[PDB]
Amino acid sequence: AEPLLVVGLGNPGANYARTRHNLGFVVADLLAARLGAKFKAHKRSGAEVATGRSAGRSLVLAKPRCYMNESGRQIGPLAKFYSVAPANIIVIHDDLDLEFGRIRLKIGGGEGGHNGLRSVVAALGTKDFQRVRIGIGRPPGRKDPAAFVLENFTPAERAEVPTICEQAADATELLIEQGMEPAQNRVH
Repeated sequence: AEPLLVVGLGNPGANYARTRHNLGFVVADLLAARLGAKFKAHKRSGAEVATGRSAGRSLVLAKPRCYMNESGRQIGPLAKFYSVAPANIIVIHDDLDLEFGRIRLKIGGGEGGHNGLRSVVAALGTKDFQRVRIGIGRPPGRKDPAAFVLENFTPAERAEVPTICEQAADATELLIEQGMEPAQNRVH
């Protein structure tokens, strides 16, 4: 299909930039840095975008600018704006169901309790869209991941986040360049 869109999820505000639920943004910024682009306001979607290309291929890096719950209300207009089909949309996000640091790639599947993802699946009218899942761990047997995703990483996890984002950024580039997975080694 063609035009490409990479969306990083997260909440706004400098106070949320470091939280576990903002890995998508961090990886987004990382990719914008890589590829030498800066984010600009997108009045058609309300979100901010960065444009450039990874190895010859046209990209559109975006970050929503609203609360996580409303991700789709901006993403949907964004995919519509650039004539971008779901199969070609790639959303980066923290995943409560994967071991901290473990990066797995897929199209379809569940949202893993991610409110930003439900919004996206709701807005695009499909679950078929590519995801760069980045494990953050999960509160222990029985519940409340919600508050957990709004916490910053522990100092221990903090020493690893930079490396995990570099790998998640590479995984994205690979997806775009070759598809499927084989970047899923075990950062168990």
